[PDB]
Amino acid sequence: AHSQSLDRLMNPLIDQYLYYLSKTINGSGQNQQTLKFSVAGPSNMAVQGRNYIPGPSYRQQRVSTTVTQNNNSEFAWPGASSWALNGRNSLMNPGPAMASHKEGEDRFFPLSGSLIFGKQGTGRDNVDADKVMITNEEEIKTTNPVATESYGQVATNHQSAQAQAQTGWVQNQGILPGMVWQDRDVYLQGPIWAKIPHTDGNFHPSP
Amino acid sequence: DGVGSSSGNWHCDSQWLGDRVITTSTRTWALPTYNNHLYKQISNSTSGGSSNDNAYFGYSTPWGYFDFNRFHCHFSPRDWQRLINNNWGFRPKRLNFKLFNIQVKEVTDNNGVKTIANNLTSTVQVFTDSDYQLPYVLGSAHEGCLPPFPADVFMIPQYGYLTLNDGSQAVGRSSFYCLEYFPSQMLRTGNNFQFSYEFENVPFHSSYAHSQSLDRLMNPLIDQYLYYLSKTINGSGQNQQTLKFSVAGPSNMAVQGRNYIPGPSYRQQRVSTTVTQNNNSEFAWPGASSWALNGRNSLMNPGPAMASHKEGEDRFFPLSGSLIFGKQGTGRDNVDADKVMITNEEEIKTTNPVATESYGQVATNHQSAQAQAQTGWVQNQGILPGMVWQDRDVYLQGPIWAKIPHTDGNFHPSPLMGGFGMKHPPPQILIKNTPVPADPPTAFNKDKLNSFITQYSTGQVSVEIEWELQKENSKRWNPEIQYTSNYYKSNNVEFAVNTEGVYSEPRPIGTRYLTRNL
Amino acid sequence: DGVGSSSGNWHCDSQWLGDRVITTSTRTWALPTYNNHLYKQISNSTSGGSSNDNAYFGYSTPWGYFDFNRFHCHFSPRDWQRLINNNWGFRPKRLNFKLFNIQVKEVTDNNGVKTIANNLTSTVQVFTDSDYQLPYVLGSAHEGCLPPFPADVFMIPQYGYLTLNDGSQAVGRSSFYCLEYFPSQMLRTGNNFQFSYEFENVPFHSSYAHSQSLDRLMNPLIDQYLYYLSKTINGSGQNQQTLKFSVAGPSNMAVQGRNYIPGPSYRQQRVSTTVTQNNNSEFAWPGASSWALNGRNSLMNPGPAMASHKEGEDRFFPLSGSLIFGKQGTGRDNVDADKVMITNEEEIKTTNPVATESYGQVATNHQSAQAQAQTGWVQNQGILPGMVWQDRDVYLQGPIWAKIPHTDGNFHPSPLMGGFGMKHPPPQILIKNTPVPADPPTAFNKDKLNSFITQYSTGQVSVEIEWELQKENSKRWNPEIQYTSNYYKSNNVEFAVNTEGVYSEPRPIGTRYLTRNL
Repeated sequence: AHSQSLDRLMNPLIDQYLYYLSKTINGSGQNQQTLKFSVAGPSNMAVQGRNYIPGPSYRQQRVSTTVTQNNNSEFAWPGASSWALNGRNSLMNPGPAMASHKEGEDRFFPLSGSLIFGKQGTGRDNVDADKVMITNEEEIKTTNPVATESYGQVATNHQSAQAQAQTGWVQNQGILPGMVWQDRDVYLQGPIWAKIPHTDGNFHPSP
Repeated sequence: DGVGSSSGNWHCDSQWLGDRVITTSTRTWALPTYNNHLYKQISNSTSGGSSNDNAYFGYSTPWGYFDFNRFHCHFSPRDWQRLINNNWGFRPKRLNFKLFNIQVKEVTDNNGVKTIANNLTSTVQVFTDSDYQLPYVLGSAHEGCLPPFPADVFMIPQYGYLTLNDGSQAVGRSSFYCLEYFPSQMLRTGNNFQFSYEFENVPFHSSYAHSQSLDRLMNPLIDQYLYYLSKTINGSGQNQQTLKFSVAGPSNMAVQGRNYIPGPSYRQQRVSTTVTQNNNSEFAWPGASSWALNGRNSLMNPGPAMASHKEGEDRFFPLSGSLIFGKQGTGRDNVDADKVMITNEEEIKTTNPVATESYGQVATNHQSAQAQAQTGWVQNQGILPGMVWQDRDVYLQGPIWAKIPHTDGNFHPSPLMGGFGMKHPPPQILIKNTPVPADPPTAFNKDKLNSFITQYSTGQVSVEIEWELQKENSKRWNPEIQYTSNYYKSNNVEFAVNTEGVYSEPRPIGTRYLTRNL
Repeated sequence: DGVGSSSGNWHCDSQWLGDRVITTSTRTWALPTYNNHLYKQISNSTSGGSSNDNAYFGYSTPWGYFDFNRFHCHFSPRDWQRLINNNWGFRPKRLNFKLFNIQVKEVTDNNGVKTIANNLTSTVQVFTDSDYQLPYVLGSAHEGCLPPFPADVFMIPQYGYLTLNDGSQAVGRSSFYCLEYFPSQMLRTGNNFQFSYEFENVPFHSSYAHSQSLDRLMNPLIDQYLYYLSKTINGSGQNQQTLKFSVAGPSNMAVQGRNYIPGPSYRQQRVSTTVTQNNNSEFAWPGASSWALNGRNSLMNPGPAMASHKEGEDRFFPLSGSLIFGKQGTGRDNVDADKVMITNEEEIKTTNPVATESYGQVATNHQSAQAQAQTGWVQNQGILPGMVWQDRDVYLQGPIWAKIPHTDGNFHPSPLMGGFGMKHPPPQILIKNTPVPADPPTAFNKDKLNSFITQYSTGQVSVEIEWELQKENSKRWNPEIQYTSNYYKSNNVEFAVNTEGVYSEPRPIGTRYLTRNL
């Protein structure tokens, strides 16, 4: 695992010599506008600049092992992230390696984004949640985004005196130069290798 | 050796060979005593920290470190001008570091009067972490660098690191590093320290612009042998439908086919340096592009390198997508826009999309006799095979390198802020002056000694780097753009000292003037 | 050599080879002046001592000594975890000691203000007692050890010894040792001391538990070909007597015959950590197992290594038979049970009898038609040929070795507290800073000079030990138990520094996790 996260790479004692835009509003009231800048420092992290960013994400639906917290409906197939190839919708099982849950919340797991193993003598079909073995990916929380959460947020429009700044959600983010991620973990029950299909190109051909 | 013999000479010169530069520097440093020889478990809960995005947990150490990795440390404004005007690219090769002429001083403060005396037997202990077994602070661009002007004496910054946390609490994977637990070299006055380092192969930083854009790669005289769909409508009126095709040619460019496409984009909010053109509201945090990691929203500072503005409009800049430098004597907080130095990224307009604009446009739906063709906007585009981009530019004030985090995979590990990413960057040099305790009590006591002598040390550092150059081969006819000092008279000289003795850099100096063909 | 050249570098690392470990450590020490350069004949009559069991007589010396023989001195919590999880046994091989970077300071206290100045000509004198001609203090587990955390500065403890006495008076066989009467090495700043030592062959400490107990050594599927007396009674009623025999087998174990028996036992009193389950009275001294020597009752602390409790009952522990450690900042006297760290011996339940229970039961009398068979309890059992036991376990906080007293005979001279018993342990290093007298009077005087300069010294110690390892060969299928840091979040990190800079070890760490077959 990693003993420090990706968004804390920094000396907590020292300031940065780079600024950010702290205040866009002079004060309350009309025609109050100014650009104030501030040194990014230990007091306000998460606004500092940094050389690297977390790995790519393809969002999964969140479903809780606690029964009542889930919705009452069939969202299994309909509400699931898929990828279509030649008119066929292939449900997206284990996709980009992503933290299964955030912080200390283990109640939920990604719909299709986790490995599920059966226990000994487990039935074939309609097995209860206790007889399956659900795998926990949380070791990668440092370098990888959570599977059930948006990668980030982007501005939709140009602001102006008339137009307010509006930002939309990034559900999937393919790559950016400067991204850093980790691969999905290895188990006793999991496969040792795979075959990289013979093709013109592939990116990071780790299964 | 001895007290009365100097440990080393001052060597500040820089020698320009044909393909290679060697820049030596020498400074005077002063090292205080940090944390009273303690490790204090710093966390947000110590002071404030009421926001989860600002939560942190870590340790502060008595040790201190040398950060020389800004460019102004190793280059004078003239050696930088000579560099960027005559050369297409560069990169470091070797590094050599020296500590010498160490002096350790005792301070006694009594009745408010204080006498600084010299301790000849005291030591200072310094080690380089070669195996990268410690949290690497340097690549984060924090203050504490060797001053840009060789006559300044600088304090050595305190070392400290952060580890995992849940809020302010420590998670079981948190690590604690005792720096005393490493082999170090203990130096008295008359001892000197040195080590050498060889940079691993890094691609040349490209200091050039492009003399032609990415969407004009073509012979303007000649047509293409490939067609496009020019006309989907026979004429006005009902049931008028046809597919007409046309040769893509000089008359209608931007519809031609082409082998390559611009680099990826993550949109930034646009904000104008003119005050009234901006909106009246607080959009700074709310309207800013961020990336969330483990429930924390990390605002996205310098992201994919992207043109800051379009065409001849300099009024605006991306909210978080540009580097901002302070001028000399600039305040800490709520600084006006005139005292900050905003950096201009427009040199990459050719290969890169504008930071504040959409990458493009995509069709939303299938058209039909009933359904009209509808297209949505692409705010972010990750990559496509066939994309081409350039990295963010290098400055005098900006960082030289960074450390590529050790991980299963990374794509194009060039630092988003700038410089040369390296798996094994030049190691951290940590320095501490060893504790000398005050008089112990006579009767033995189990407890550790918390009373020490107030003390500090002083010396000189020499840092020489060997750089590899890529010379301009250009066959261009007309003259290049170069970096100049404007001739008009002024009260002061740029990149020169003030009347009070203050050294100030007037403007940030990019690396990209010379041009090459795209 | 000289004042301005360092005597030695700081070397704290530890290198893990296959069969061997080498753990280097380096600390900073401070040595005061003890007893005003005097030998003061300490005895109980100086203060209190109204009980004959507490009677003592001895001498206190100005000298001081290095005690490094706890385990936490030489091992970090990570190097200990790496040790005990991967290895069955270990033992020391070589030892190497160094003193370097010595500094001697003069203190002048006038008008309450005090100035600490450096004496370049002063000496400190240090010798190792190689021939064991001095009373050996180290093996008694007294405080004064090298701190567990490398960043602490520690005081050197005062040396002193005890001799024979009758009450507080001195018996004619009492010995007096003048420490000045030994050859020593005098060191100024610029001198360094070192010596090497080779541990004599000691059996590997066994760091393992047993995967099967002593009373189950058997094939559970198969019968024994040996019989026992199953039935002494024909049936109920008068004159019903017969001898019936039965094959000892899986149906009735604990009646089978077996080749070996558990180790010896000396019973301890049982006391519960739950308050109300203990009796209401003072049983601490009165109800405690002791051993009397020459009219003195010496309470029996850590005696034969014995399982502290039985089965899944942890509520209770033996009165004096367990090691008790204090937590960080624990008071001296009348400390509550939560601040002490009580050690758990249950790993030896297989080969050893429970400390609080009888070894067994024996017949008291001969039965007959008139006399019933009567059996008494065995409280203590010395030895029997065919017994098998194990030694008490090793910890981070516990002593590494001891000195086997020189005597005609000893049985299994492994220290009752723990560690490696040795006839010739690593020698004592005694250190003293030589007296510098104040100005003598002009006229000659017969008397010795009682006026000296207040003075102390400082330096660094390096202690490296070479350890020999016994690797796990286990063919076990299922996974072992290991030592882990529990993952759950907490305000602090275990075995890490506090917010005030205090280093604290949360829990005692035994050596026995891996298992072997009995």
